[PDB]
Amino acid sequence: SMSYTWTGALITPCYATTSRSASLRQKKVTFDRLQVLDDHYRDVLKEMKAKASTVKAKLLSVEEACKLTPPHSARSKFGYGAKDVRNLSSKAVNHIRSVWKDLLEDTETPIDTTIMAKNEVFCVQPEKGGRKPARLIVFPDLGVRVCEKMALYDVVSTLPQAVMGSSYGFQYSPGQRVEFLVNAWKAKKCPMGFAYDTRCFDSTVTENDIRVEESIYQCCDLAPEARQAIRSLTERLYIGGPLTNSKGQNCGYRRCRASGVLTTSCGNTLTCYLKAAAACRAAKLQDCTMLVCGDDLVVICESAGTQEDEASLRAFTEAMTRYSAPPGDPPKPEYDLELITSCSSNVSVAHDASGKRVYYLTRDPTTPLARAAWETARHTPVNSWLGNIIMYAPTLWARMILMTHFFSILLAQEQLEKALDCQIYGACYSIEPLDLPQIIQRLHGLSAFSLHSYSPGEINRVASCLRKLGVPPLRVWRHRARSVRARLLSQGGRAATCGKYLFNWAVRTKLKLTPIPAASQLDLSSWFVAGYSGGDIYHSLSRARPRWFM
Ligand SMILES: O=C(O)/C=C/c1ccc(NC(=O)C2(NC(=O)c3ccc4c(C5CCCCC5)c5n(c4c3)CC(=O)Nc3ccccc3-5)CCCC2)cc1
Repeated sequence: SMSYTWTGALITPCYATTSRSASLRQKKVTFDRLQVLDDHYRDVLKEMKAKASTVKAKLLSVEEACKLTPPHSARSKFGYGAKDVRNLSSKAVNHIRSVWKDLLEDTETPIDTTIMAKNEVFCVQPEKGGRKPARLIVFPDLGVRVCEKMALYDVVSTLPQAVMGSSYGFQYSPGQRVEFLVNAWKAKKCPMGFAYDTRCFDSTVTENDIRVEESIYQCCDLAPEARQAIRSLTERLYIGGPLTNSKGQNCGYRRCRASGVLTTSCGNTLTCYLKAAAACRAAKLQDCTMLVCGDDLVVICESAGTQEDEASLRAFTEAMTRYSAPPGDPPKPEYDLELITSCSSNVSVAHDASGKRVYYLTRDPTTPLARAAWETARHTPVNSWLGNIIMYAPTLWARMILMTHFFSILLAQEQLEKALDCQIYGACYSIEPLDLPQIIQRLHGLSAFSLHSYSPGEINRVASCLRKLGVPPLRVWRHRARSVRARLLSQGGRAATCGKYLFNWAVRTKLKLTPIPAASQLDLSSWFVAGYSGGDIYHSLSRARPRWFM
């Protein structure tokens, strides 16, 4: 069937990509899907189902589901918003209950969704190709979004790791992911790797793909109500349904993956993994290691020679294509792990304070920097700068520019202690900038505060990137950080820990850094469990057993 059908009603709103370029995107993501399954696909599917059988998932309470709702979550069309839900307002609660009862009783009626153009901020690039048409966001009403959590949050948290094991991308902290890739690359006698990119993955996702995904969730130990909810949600929401613009007008219909549902990450990860595992077999790739993050895929296998490797890669692509997962740019085999780019990241290595090698993830800074510039300019609700600080803590750019710029701003506005909302693997997080050292130590380790000996290639990328954006050079940043550090130190408590640890790089005479004792009390049990992009999940950072001297 067609991924989408349209009435012609415009996608209305509520550089930053806008609702103007929405029509250009619509044309790309709209097509009939052709899918042919085989025994390899069927086999891998049964192996996945067997691992799912071991999962037991629990039904979440209305209360449990509510607390998971982000405070700025899109308001319901039934007269309540995120605040009411979180507060367990009698109105919100009663509607949620009715929504639930309706999933338990109605098994066929399509549930309405809202289509919107995501206003993501990207850099002004006049050189290469074209100014990217805006990504689409499809989502049900807040009450449905709450019911999704009751029935499937435990499934989407537990099941992907049970099924995929170490191949599951979102189970890893940045350091863990790096360690996984390095060990896998080292594990091969003669390693070869590649990244496989799918052209509009969400659109290539068929209704059968969605039915197979439910067939996996149905292997869990579920409460009969959870079981029904999943059945009804698959039929009425996940396989497709009508599209409505922000102005209440009917836009058309969907028969592919909805980008803003709880099952988007999980479902996409499962689907991609299924197809890829099957395609590996079709291409006869030897000793495969996969790493899957939604639609993003990386394969590290044993090389069989440059000509053979290129051939098996075409084989893989042909199978993926038959399964309805064709590529954007066709895959290229790499024989350096640093050379594999996935989720825009790439492996780099630096040295610690004692000279030991340290692998870390990096990326080109152009987009994180431009988005940060947009954010300093206009008060955005959710802050990419803080997420990039967390994710790319060991990187040269995050330390020298992001940390320096934003810490001086919080000093100026006397707002170090004020919590901010940022993103980690699709989930929304409330984080106090004063907790950044503890968070960093727990996701990257002490070395993150004392990395040096950066590669000439990374230094140059950073240097160039600064030049093209009109950002002062790295020496200017060292001067500024020396001051930011001085001010943070003269404030004690967490502020001085930010000074000492985050800005140890800016001082010629480096301090010996010992572990932060309060870092152990940080509960990050919900942090690197799973991916929830479009999932509408919120976690406020909490601290189990606080000592007085802190
Ligand atoms: O010695 C040498 O050889 C050179 C020295 C030198 C060169 C330039 C300066 N710049 C400044 O002082 C000012 N800008 C900045 O001190 C500045 C800081 C961060 C900036 C950022 C981002 C960096 C990441 C965090 C968010 C802010 C951008 N731009 C920045 C400019 C340049 C800018 O204006 N906008 C953009 C646009 C896109 C991307 C980045 C930027 C402040 C007053 C006058 C302009 C200072 C010294």
